[PDB]
Amino acid sequence: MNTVRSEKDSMGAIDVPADKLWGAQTQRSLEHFRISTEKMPTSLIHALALTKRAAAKVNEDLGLLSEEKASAIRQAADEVLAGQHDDEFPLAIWQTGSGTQSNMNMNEVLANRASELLGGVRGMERKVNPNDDVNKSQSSNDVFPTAMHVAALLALRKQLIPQLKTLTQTLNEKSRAFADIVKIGRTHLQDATPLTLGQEISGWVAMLEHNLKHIEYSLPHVAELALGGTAVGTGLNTHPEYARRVADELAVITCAPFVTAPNKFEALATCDALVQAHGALKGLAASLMKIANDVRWLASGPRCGIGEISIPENEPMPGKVNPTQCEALTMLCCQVMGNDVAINMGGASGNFELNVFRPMVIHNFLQSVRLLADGMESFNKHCAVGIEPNRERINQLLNESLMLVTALNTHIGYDKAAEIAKKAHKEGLTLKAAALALGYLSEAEFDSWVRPEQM
Amino acid sequence: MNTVRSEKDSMGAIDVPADKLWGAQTQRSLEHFRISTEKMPTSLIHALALTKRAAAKVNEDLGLLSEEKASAIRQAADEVLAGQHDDEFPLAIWQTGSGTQSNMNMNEVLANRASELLGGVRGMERKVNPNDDVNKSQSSNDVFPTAMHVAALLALRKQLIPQLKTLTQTLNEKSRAFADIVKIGRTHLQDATPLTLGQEISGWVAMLEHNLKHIEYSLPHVAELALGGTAVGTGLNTHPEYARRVADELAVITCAPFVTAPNKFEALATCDALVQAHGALKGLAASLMKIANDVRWLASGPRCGIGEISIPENEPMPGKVNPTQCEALTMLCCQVMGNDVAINMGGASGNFELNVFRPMVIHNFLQSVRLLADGMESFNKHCAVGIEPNRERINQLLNESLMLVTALNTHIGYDKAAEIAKKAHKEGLTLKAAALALGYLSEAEFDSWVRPEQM
Amino acid sequence: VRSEKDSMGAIDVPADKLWGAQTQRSLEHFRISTEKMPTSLIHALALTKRAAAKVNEDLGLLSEEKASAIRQAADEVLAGQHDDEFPLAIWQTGSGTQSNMNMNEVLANRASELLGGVRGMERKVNPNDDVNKSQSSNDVFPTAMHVAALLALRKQLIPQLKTLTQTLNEKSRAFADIVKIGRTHLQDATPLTLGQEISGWVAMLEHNLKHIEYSLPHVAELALGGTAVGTGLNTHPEYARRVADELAVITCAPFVTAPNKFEALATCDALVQAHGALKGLAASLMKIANDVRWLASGPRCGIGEISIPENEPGSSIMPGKVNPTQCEALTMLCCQVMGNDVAINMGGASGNFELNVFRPMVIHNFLQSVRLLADGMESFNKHCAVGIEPNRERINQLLNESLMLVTALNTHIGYDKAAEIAKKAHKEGLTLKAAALALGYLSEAEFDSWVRPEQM
Amino acid sequence: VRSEKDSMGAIDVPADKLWGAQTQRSLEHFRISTEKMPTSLIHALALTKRAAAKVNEDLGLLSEEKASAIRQAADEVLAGQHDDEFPLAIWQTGSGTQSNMNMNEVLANRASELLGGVRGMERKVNPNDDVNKSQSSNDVFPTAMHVAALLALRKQLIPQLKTLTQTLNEKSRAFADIVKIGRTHLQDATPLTLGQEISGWVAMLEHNLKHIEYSLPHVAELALGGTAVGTGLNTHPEYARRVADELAVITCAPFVTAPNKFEALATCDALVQAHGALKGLAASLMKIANDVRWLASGPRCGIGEISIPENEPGSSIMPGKVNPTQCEALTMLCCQVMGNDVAINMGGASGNFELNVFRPMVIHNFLQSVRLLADGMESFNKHCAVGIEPNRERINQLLNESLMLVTALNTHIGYDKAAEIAKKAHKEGLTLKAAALALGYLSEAEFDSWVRPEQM
Repeated sequence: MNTVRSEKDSMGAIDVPADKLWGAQTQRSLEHFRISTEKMPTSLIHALALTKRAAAKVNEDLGLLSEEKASAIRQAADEVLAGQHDDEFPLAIWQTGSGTQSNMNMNEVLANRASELLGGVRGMERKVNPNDDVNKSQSSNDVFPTAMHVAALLALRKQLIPQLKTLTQTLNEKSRAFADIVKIGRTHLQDATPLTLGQEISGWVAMLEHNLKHIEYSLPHVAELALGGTAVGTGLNTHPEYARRVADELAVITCAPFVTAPNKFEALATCDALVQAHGALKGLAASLMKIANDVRWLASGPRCGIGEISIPENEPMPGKVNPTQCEALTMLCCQVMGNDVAINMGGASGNFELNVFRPMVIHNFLQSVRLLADGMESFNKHCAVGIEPNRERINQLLNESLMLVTALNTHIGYDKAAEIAKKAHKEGLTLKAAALALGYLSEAEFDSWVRPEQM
Repeated sequence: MNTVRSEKDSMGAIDVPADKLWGAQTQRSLEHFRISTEKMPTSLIHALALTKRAAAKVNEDLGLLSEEKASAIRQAADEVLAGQHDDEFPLAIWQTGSGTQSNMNMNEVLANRASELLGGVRGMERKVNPNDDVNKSQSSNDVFPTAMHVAALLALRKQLIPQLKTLTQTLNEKSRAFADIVKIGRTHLQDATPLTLGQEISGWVAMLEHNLKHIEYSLPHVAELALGGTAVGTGLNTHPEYARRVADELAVITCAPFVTAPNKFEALATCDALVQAHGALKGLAASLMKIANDVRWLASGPRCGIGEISIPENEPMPGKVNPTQCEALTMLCCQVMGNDVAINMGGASGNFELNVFRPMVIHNFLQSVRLLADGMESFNKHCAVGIEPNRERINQLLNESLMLVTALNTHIGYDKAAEIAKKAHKEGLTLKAAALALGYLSEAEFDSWVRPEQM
Repeated sequence: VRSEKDSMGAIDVPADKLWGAQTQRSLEHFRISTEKMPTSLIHALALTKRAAAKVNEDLGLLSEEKASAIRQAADEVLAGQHDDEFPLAIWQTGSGTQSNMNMNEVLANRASELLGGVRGMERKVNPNDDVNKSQSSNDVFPTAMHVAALLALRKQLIPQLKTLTQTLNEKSRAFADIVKIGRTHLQDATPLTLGQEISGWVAMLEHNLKHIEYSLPHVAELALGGTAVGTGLNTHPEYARRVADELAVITCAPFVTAPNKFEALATCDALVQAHGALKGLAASLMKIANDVRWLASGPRCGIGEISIPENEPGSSIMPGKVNPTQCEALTMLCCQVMGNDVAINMGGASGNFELNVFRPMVIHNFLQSVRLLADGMESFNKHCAVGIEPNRERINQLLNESLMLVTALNTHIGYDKAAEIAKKAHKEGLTLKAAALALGYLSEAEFDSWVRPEQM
Repeated sequence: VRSEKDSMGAIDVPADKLWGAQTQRSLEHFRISTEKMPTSLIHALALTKRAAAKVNEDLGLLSEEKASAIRQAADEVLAGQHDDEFPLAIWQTGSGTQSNMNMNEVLANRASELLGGVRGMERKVNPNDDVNKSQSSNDVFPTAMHVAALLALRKQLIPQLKTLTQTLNEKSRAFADIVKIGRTHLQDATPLTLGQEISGWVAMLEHNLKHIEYSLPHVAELALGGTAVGTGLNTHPEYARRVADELAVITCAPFVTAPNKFEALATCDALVQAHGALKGLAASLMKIANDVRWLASGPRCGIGEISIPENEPGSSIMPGKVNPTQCEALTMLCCQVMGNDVAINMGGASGNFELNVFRPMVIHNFLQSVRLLADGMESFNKHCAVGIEPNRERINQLLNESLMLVTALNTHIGYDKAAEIAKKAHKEGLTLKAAALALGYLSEAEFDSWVRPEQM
């Protein structure tokens, strides 16, 4: 729409597209921060709306906001949550480090929309004020950190954790099924003593179980909300019960154990909870990286690789099955590792009463949660559930290896066993061929003595 | 549009939305790689089209493609370049590590579109084939790396460099203007010997000039194109003149010094040129980080900070002017540092004949180029061009410092000078007050002897 | 020299040294840089050998004579008697096989002497057959890494963290009544007490402690008993739990046998995770150190709200210039921990099948970070934090110089009017009061009674 | 002990040591970890003092007697006579003030003895007044950093890089005729010669060399002469160029005076950049090392296309198990360089106003990376690369075992038919020929004449 609407702020009047619900400040920012393409994530946008919704409810309970104005704001917020205004937040991540502009973006959209809900119009003659009504008892300084933690905790709890548990269950099932399949071990990439495929996969399982616990230990710190500290953490200009009540309201509507941060100065001056929580994520990224690599190497082939297992072929060189799911997963794992550095740099750069590296920190954090959750979901349904062992290939490899000589020790002694091993290795023979060439035992004895199942 | 079109590939038939120009493979990928929100950058998409356009022209010149089919493909490519099909590439960055799926995405869109251009229809009865016609003489393996370098070089040359030069010119102008303004130096954050504001800004200037040269040194390696190496770099299934001709065509249509890579094995097996080029970028990120910080600290205030300079107030606590432009710039600088780690990890993970961490590498690389270019453009026009010195504040600071005592040495000796310095420091006085209290000189002599302009 | 030998033949080793043929061979094959195994890792490896000897003896696998000799030789390493006996570089075999053999040879040679025997090929104690009994480099090195890591965190890092926290806690309490100007985006903002600001530093350190403590249980899991590939082939069924108990006994740390030996050998997951908590602490310390040095900047042209002890001599003619050296040392080592994290992440992500072979590098970085953080906190504490003092005059001067206090006037005069004097003060370069009085909007008496900074 | 003193008073220093009061005071204030200044940096700092003495003498600022004594003392440091005289930790003042004083005191004390004088407060040469004449820690440390950096890259890193390149170049030439199976996404792909594959490694190293060479000119710029804040206050107008010339003369490296002293003191930009080229080299080496060890995996259940020298002894009963130890050492140090880059980036981005105070940490990481890469290439070269040999039988077995060769049949039989035998071979577990013959689509003679792998 070409038609503009004149809105204004302390700096003056500016044209805003008539069909949009934002105001003067959102428009100024839009024109001042034309940097790249990254905008606020939908999960962050919704957490911002949830925060405003909680503040409105509590402001009402304290008699700071009229029931009508408060219910209108609460209703406009629900529409945002319902995904009806996704097009109303055009601000880039690369804005003011406190996220002030996005806070104002939400204030204006909810003010203009709540006005209409009250039978009013959007624009300078609206019924609900962005600052006085929607931003009542708040500050960008304590609102953005609160929205960051709301989004972070819900994404970990609702997206990440469930997917982690599912993959764990799948691998655990595979572990039990392939428990009797003995295969050759590999240390340093060299042939080593045997182990069952099931024991090897149980390693992947335990890795995932351990990761779940570390992620869980990081949750309580993220559950601490900064809401109530206002500008510098002192809580100047708020009701003494506000902080506690707003945390309770949030916990109630989200069903997540949110609590008000015991120390508001720590809450506003740092992103510590997120720096630490992401530490657990880079840990999971390292574990997934290893699992994905094992999968693609074990499935490499079909003729000139390892080929011990087969994975589902998901897209259309006959046996050439590229491990695409493993490639997407390993790629996003590198991404999480980089995001950690950006997060650490931003987290270590706080100055005095406020850390102003927040949009970047939440941008990286929520991306890692999406990548990990979706990555595990994809890898699980398109690869993990269909992993199958190539029994013929596994057996062939076992029998062609020199690593089984050890079973001859108790029968013919170490020196003769080592001799057979040396002969086979020098002559390019199998242990059985070398053993028979030497005449140290019959084929029947070899077949009876070397049972890889007793490894 | 709910209506589907049945398309098919080696794996079978699949429904594709009737209103879209993609095919069966793009549809399968879409459904298999539902991971996060990152899709191919527009600059990468256009570079892919440019590559296909060059291959078509050359295939024609070699009599491998009919003039009509080749011109149709060339015309469809131009529409992509014109921005008419931005909605035709829905594939995530998190796909097959070779970028095979996006290569196929371009093949199908151009095949279906060129068909229509020839009076034909889109779908299984199209006139132009994705594989046989559009992907003629190519492989995803050598096409994606080529598209990566095309995008990379053009973004550096057309976006990054020009903005760097502009900021440099602005600071250079500011350097000359404030050449006579003496201010107090700061080492370790402590008051130090004086220097002009202009000398201090000249440091920023030289930093930018040096960065320009490093970025320039990285260009020739990025200019090397992999096109012609095909699957493993041997150039199997191509015309002996192909590689050279396709590089010449690209150079001609883009006006960039593109050359065919002397070693195709290095070109396909690694992202080395990009790992190195990004090294120069993380260097510029470090330099910009320092310049931005100096700017915000020097402008901190208005009463309780340093306040030596004033910057343009771009948005609507009277003198409270938040350095938002500096905050956006410092944030994106951390981002570039993280992108470097993700890039290094992907670049070091090649295996044998092909590196399969490409989409992630180009995703991070192009983001850093956008952030740096746009960041400098924004910082320059919304801050750098309006930097002004607070002469009164600067002078006040100079006169209140103990660092000017050194000018008394040649007149009254070191011991008396050091005595005055100690008195002022212990008693919280100014050098002049301490000097007069002691009676070592008159105010007229002090005013004549301590001339900060001769620092 | 002396002549020792192995399967590849003989090689001359300096007679005055206790290491053998394999250590000598490695010394010539891995001549990379100057980094060697740190003492804490050498001790952990010795402790691991000591525990293996006791258990092997208990299981009737080793003779009491040999077992006691091995433990005695091991106690001498812990006592610092053989530091010069471990010359191997960090940059060796990814499994730490070299260092495992270096310990086996040194321990076997010395254990021979202790038994009336001699060092060298005539020795009474066999490095492979005796000292390395029931073990493998694959499960021994990872065990040594966890022992060194858990003990370093418990005995060095945590105590120093607590101490620094107690110190900062005393300071916040002491300065609970000093009101100062707040700063957001580096700009003047609303007031807060110096004590409140310091309490933020305290809360940060307290949170970090619980974070570090959450990483300990995974690091306490030992690989010993997993043997070559994790199966435990060639070990007594009780070996794994017994050696874990023994180690817990002699170190007084809660070590346990890893529930899954495959995960224990194929990865360095516990350290990748534990190090996550450490880089988190590094980010926090960086912020604290920066606040301190910025607040102490000056003496005349900075912020100068606090003073810190001057530890280094200064120029006679330049009194007042006190460089925040401890802050510089701390910020530098913090950048180091961040880099160490990346190196560890890459190694931790690079395991293949049954064994991760990036171990010496991983432990090298991990132990360095613990060392840096522990000593860094101690130094910063004793040489800086304990001596943080406020420059009360400077703090008040800035407080009464800012326009931020105009908010108190709003409750006593219309927003626009209160803002009016603020505009004048700002534009004329006057203070809030001077502007208020000149504008005739109030008297000195009522102004002073309205603008109470101690009431936030 | 001996009693030395400074502005803060006196302090006892061990009599058998040449350092003074400030070094002794720092030794007690900066007790952090175990990292000290590396020899190359100590030498660079001595060289810097040597050059400053000659120039000061030439300008008539220092007496020939004192100037020559200072240079002689400096030559003794280069000769390794005083390594034990520099005990200061890396984790000190961000400007490297301590180490600058450590050198001044050691040099002054020794220069006194050299002049018939004595060490201690009775010395004839003053550390501050003489050895540090016309200088400042602010411009001396950055200069020492560049001297150490440029020389390390030129004398150690580059020669080793070239050598390793020449070796790999010989190998590719030698194996130019050995056809092997290609691998993309880890899957069997079209053929390429072993020599072509190795040529990729060569091209990578050659590109890295030009990249490293592009970073040298910026590192060659010296800060000496900028003095305290970059203005050059208290220096003779020709001092900066003269000392730069002197240094170029004695080191034989192309050092020049930094065009802009403000950029030189306020940043570590040249090293942040130069290190970018180094992490690039680290990424390349990582890939090369991984290819080598994967290609040599086995002996029976891996790829086994090549064999590499067995440098460490092995179990008698386990012949064939040759762990790629040099590859493990190289991959580990590569992860290290990546981490070092992050630490340097953080320090390089943290400068404030006139001086960057994250220097000791930056140079600590930079010199370590050069050290790791240089020694790493040497070790990998002599102990691995020179001995890379192909397992021709294994290579052919895999080649004739893959279905990838069916492409040659297409030109002699319809796509679908050629694909038909491929389907059967794959499904039945047969080879291309066995399937082709069993399907009766051709005879052994014509098959063998059509499938020529040596013709790509």
